[PDB]
Amino acid sequence: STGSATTTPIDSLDDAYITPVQIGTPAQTLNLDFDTGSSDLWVFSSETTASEVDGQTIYTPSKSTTAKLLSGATWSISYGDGSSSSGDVYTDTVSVGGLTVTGQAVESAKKVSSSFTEDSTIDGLLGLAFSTLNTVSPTQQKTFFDNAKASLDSPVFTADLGYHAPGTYNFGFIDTTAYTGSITYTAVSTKQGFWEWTSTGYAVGSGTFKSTSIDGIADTGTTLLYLPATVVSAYWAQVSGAKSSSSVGGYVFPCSATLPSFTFGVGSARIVIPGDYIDFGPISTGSSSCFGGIQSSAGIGINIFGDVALKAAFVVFNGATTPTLGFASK
Ligand SMILES: NCCN1CCOCC1
Repeated sequence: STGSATTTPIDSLDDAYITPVQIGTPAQTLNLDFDTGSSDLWVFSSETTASEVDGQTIYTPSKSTTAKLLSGATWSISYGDGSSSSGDVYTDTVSVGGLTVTGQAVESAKKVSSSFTEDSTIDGLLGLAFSTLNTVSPTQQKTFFDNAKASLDSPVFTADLGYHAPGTYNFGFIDTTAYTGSITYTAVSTKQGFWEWTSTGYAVGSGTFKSTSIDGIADTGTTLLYLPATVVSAYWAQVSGAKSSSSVGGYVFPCSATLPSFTFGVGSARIVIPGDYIDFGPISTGSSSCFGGIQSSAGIGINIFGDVALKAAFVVFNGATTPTLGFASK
């Protein structure tokens, strides 16, 4: 079997992408953020603290004939950005673009931090990292992808994110019409529970390619590209007037400047991120300082290939016995 769903940016900056998901019987459609950096399927619900809901569509397990409370099961998660959520757990039927999984753990949020409340366009997250990162206690639960694996034509899912435009998440197949040239595959380490891989280097604009190992994760749930301080300094040195600002919490550049492209290595292949993709607009309304899409990972502890990098490529998340990541130009 296969699944295919459209993902659309939540705003004009591509801060996040939402994908419609059908939960329960009869179906309740929620727009979830597909996250390859986490492994919990959690949704805003009829149980969430009333004051912590601001415009989101809630999942109501009482109106679902296939919903079953997983007795005693609880979950709590904290993301790298200081945001968090927690609650109880249900099992229910979940479908993504025609691909159905019965008995999927659907984590019902009782408490959400303010970061989630203020994003009225995001009804929850669909974790696509490895199931070893799932926070359900005392019995760990499997991701949607792990549960669908047996039924899928091929154990793969593809991410094809648009730049200021809709994109696609495909499950169980590779669309040969969605990319150009060849797919270069690279090894994945699952030791930390992420889609961790090693990039073979970088180039800033039309400069020479620097061969160096950059270990990082393919994370659809992170907006920006977070790279080592050495790389990020070499990039922003090519932008006139760019500087690192402690007040803003990162690199800012004069909005009138034109940004060079950024190339990252995948084996012997090269993925070119256009300079426009690195522009994240004014730091505040009316400001002439703009926020950069390439930031230092020095304070995070891990390099992240977020939406900025992923949206420049067709990305294959191969969940075979030996998992691999594939990249093609599009
Ligand atoms: N809390 C606001 C941060 N969010 C995170 C997800 O994308 C949009 C912006």
